[PDB]
This record gives sequence, structure tokens and C-alpha cells, in this order.
Amino acid sequence: PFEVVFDGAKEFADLIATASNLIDEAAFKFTEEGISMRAMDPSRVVLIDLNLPESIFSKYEVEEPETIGINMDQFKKILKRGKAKDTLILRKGDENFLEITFEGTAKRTFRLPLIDVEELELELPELPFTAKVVLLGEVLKEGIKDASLVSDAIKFIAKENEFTMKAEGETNEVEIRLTLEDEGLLDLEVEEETKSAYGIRYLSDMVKGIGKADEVILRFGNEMPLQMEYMIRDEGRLTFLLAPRV
Amino acid sequence: PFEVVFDGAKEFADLIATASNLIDEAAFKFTEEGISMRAMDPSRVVLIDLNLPESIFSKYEVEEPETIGINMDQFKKILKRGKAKDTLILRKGDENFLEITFEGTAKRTFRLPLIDVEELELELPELPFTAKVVLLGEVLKEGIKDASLVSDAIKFIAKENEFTMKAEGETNEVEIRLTLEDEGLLDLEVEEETKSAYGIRYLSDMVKGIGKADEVILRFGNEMPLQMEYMIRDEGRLTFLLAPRV
Amino acid sequence: PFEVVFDGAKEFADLIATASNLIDEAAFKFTEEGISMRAMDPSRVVLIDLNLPESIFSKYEVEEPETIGINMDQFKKILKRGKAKDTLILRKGDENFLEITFEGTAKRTFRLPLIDVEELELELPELPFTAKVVLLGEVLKEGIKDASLVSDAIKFIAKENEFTMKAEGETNEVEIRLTLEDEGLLDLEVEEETKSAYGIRYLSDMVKGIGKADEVILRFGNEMPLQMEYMIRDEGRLTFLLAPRV
Repeated sequence: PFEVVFDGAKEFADLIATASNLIDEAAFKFTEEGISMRAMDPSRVVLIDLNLPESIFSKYEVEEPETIGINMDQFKKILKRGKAKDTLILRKGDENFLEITFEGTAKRTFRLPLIDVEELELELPELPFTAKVVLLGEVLKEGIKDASLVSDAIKFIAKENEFTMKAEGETNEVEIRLTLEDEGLLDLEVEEETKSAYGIRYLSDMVKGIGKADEVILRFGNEMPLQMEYMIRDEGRLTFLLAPRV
Repeated sequence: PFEVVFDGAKEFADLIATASNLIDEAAFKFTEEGISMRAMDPSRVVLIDLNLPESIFSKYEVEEPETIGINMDQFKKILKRGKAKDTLILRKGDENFLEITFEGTAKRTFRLPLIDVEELELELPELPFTAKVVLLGEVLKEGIKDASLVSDAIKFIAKENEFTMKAEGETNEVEIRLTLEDEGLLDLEVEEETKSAYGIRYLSDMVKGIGKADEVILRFGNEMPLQMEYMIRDEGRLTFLLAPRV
Repeated sequence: PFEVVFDGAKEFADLIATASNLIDEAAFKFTEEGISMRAMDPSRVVLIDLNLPESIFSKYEVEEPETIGINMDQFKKILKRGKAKDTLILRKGDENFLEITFEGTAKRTFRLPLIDVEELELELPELPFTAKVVLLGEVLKEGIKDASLVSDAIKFIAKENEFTMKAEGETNEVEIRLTLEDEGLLDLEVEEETKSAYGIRYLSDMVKGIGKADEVILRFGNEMPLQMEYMIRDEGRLTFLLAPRV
């Protein structure tokens, strides 16, 4: 059994909504440390890694370490009942359901049946990325949306002093550019001129959970996967690994 | 002829919108006291009783007592043209149309044809309810929406010290609970342990017109109709009687 | 080549969105004075005349006078990427594309291909209007929407001391009236009692670009076109000429 409590139910709902666009079923592992979940999208192109440490919860009691399998759409639909100011309680007793309770002026408790999800057969290659870019959330969210207007593919180019996202359709073309003079670009570390391209329909989902003022970390390499990392409630970490399009 | 004037056209529009989800055609009776309307939904499961006393109108002149029949959808579509700060004037001369005028920076006058509506052949049984619950509007609106996620039916249970709404679908389940310790519960009077169940699709419409901070009165009995009462502009009263599902 | 810069990208987007509801392809002529565009809708019922003087731009450099042909839907889709606080830059080099750049925390540059648009074979008759009405934007926007509820046609009537818009459907009817006592009516000049009627589906698009507090000028005549003029950023001028319905 466990009980974990999170203040601000909507914010937790938004996090599961983000992940649920990419992931249909996920194993969430509860330990004394926090909650972890690792899962691939249906095309097996994006890996999601979510870490929610104890410190982001108001009360956190994991009496025994336990992994539960969750339908993400169903989980999202329930969480969406939560208000911005609801307190959210997730509690598991021995039965195969998760109790999900919202506390405000009343106590409203849902029962979500759990499912059997087989955990990832992980064979991640070494990822010797050659470029790291830290940019403001707003730039990345804007840029992806700009590129989706234009193409189904977006190219990322990192050079010593500039980060460029470029996309080209039949008719239209966009280029989003960033040098260290721009407010949007917080850090750029480039070992070597680095270029790779990615499917935008994945990127469009990945960036939905980003706040405008978030620092977002990108790590990538030449025709290599993109690693995209950002924080949830400062200490929670949401990490995507996205296969390249080439 | 009559002329009644209501300050804040949108608020009047919202009231007719609420009722129009359940009622297609209604007889509104204008007297010196105020306006009354009583009507059943098309399934003959919900009775609506609306009372709008003189005191909620800025100017109120009913020269002769008169009942008019109104298509509610049409009435709603026109009222929806009104702005939050429009003044609304309803005036009837001898012709079979209602003049509906919005006054702001201009005077905009609609003509709504009236129709012949046969008034209710009322045979209401005695309703010896055994439970009264007064709760905050927000709890009832939340709870119904929670239950609609889960089921087409909702069960209400009232005991001496707790009010519970419960719903169960194929897969999901919710329970909304209230004791006198909760802010949501303002009054509970229970003669006898009381249980009844109701169609949620009716309840979902009934609660649309409720403000978050409204006191809502429920009266019900074992496998008996639910009476749901709340106020409009403090002195206007909107009362539903809803047949049980059993 | 030219470069013109406009502070507040959304506001420019809203202007092109307004025009794009009526106009599919337009020739924009850039001179030292400002930008002008004149075009007819596909039914050849509405003429649009837009004038954007230098003074509404933050920086304005037109090195050579040049006319470019623009697909308005495409232009609108790109401009819609702009934020309220983006700076917008339109720049043309010798190639047949317009560069459209949004500058905020990053610099985002789109390429829009240009097209060949044959310029208007203008034979405008003399328009001896007999009525001028200056009214508040809010009244005109409300009134058109009121009339569209009711009919596909709206009649405008101007007399010495009153302006009336009237519409009549099968069942419903509206009348929007204005005398100089109303706040909505800023100026009325009538040579002669003046009546004309117009298609509302045109008027509904024409009024979308009007702010609530705008002074809007109407000039019309008996069974004559309506001239509707209002300002953009105080000095830019948007003028429609709309053929009568009779």
C-alpha cells in the first residue's frame, strides 16, 4: 500500500495529459524515493522517462515498493476532474485499483482499475551527443508550432555560436534562430557542428508540457536521437529520447 | 400589456438557457406579484417551477395578468444577444409577440412570435421526503460531472451524519462524500436513512444554472423524486422535481 | 527591396485575418508614403481599400516602390504565429518571396512565395451619397449580429434625427435604433431620407475588424452602395464599398 499527496490537482492532470498524448499504458513504480515511469510511444520512436521525487509531494508514504500498470487515457480523464486548488491523493491498498481522491470543499474519490503492463526490455545504445542547448520554453514551443505550419520535419543545427531550427515544405519555409545575444538561449555547448532532423508531430506533443519560462535542455548529435529534458515543479524531471528522421 | 425590466441581460439569458436544455415550450404567467412558469421536460421525468418575483426587476408593470407561450430555444437565441451590462426590457402589447429590447449605447428591439402552449394538467402526489440536504453549489456541480464520467446513474444516500453521491460504471466508480465537517455541507436533516437513484443526464442540465457559492436545497426520499431548489438573484426561485431511476 | 517593421504582430495578423475573410489574393503596393491595397471579394460585391501609412510602422524603408501579390489565407496563417508583443518585420529582397520575421526572445523568419495578381480594372461610378452616419463600433458590430440571427438582409434607414437598421425573417424581426441622444451615435448628416438594403454575410465580415470604441463612418444613398470606413492604429484606414441588395 501507499499514499501520496500532491497539492494542486490540475497541475498533476496536465502532466499526465502531456504524457498520455504519446503513451497509452505505463508502469509507474512507487518507491521511498519517488515515482518513476519509463515507456515508449506506440511507434517506438519516443522514450519517456518521468521522475517525481518525494519532495514534490505534500505527504509521501510508500510502505512497500510497488509497480502499477495504468491506462493513461483513463488516468487522464479522471485527473481532469481535479481543480487548480484541489488536493490530490493517490492511494493503493492491496486490491488492483488506484484510489484517486480530490479534496476541496468535499472529498471525491475515484476507483481506477489497474492493468498488467510488461516493463521495458531496455537496450539503450551509448549516446555520445555533441551538442547541448539550453533554451527558454517559449522559443521551443513557438518554433515547433512554426515548423508544423510548414512541414512534417524539422532540422536542428548547432554551431559554436548559434542554434537553428529549420523546416521546409512544398511552398513555405521557416527558420528559428538563436545566438547567445538572444534572451531565448541560456546555454550552448557544441563539440562539433551538429545536425539532425526529427518528426514534428512528436515534437508538438513533447512541448505541450513546457511552461514559457522553463529552462529546456536539448542534447543531440549528428543523425542521432534528441534528448529533451525539463522540470516539473522544479525537482520532478521529464525526459524524452526521440529517434532521428533520416 | 406589461413591461418588465431586468438589469443585466446576460444573467437572464443564462437562466432561460438552463431551462431551455430541459424545456422546449413554456407558459409564462405574468401577474402583479412576479412571473411564474411551470413545465415538464419531453420525457416527462423533470418538472420545472420558476418564480421570478417583482423584486428582482428594476421596473415592473403588469397592467393586466397574462400568460404567454414561448418557444424556449428561440427565446434563448435572442436573449443570448444581450451583454452582461445590457438592460433587458420585456414588453407585451396586445399583438401576439413579445418585444425583447436590449438597452446599452443603442436600443435593440426584437419581436418574438408567441405560441399556444396548453398549461399543465397537474396531479402531483404527496411528497413525504425524509431527507433534506443543503450543500454548496460547487460540490453538486462537481459531483454530477464526476458521476457522468463514470455512469448514466447516480445514487444519493443520506444518513444522520453524512450525504453520499455514488456512481458505478462497467469499469470506473466514484463516491462524493460530505459530513458536517466539510465546507460543502451547510445543513443535513434526515428522518430516516434515505436512498434513491437518478438519471445523470437530467442532473447535468439541472446543475448548469447553479453558481459555485449558491446554497442548493435537496429534498428526497427512498425511491422517491428528488426536489432541487436554488435561488436566482437571491429572491427568484428555480425548483426541479426529478423522478427516480429504479 | 524594402523593410517595414510593425510593433505588435497580433494586431497586424488580425487586420489581414479580417480582410482575408473577403479577399483571397491581393496586390499590396509599397511606396515611400505607406502600403496600399485595393481588391474585390470573389462575388464582386465588396471592394476593399486599405491604407497603411508610414506613421503606423516603427521603421519604414521602401528603397524602391514595388507591388507584390499575396495569397491572403497563407499570409494570414503565418501572421497568426505572431504574439501580441512580437515585433513584425516584412522584408523583400529581389527574389519572389516576402520574408516575414517575428522578433521576441528569438528571431523567427518565414518565407512566403509571392504570386502574380492582376490589378483592378477600376471603373467606379460617382457615388453621391445622401447620408453620413458616424457610430460607435460596438453598435454596428452588435446590430449586424442581431440582424444575422433574424435574416440574410438588413435595411439601413437614415432620417434627419435617427439612424435605423432593420431586418426581418420568416418568423423573427429586429430593429436597432439610434438618435443623437444615444451614446452609440456620434454624428448624423442626412440630406434626404435615405434607405438601402445590404447582404448581412458581407456586413458580418466587414465588422470583425472593428474595435468596440472605434468611430465608424457609414456613407450611403437610396438603393446605393454603402461606404464603411474605420481606422487602424488611428492613421491606417480600412474602407469597404458594398453593393446594395435590391
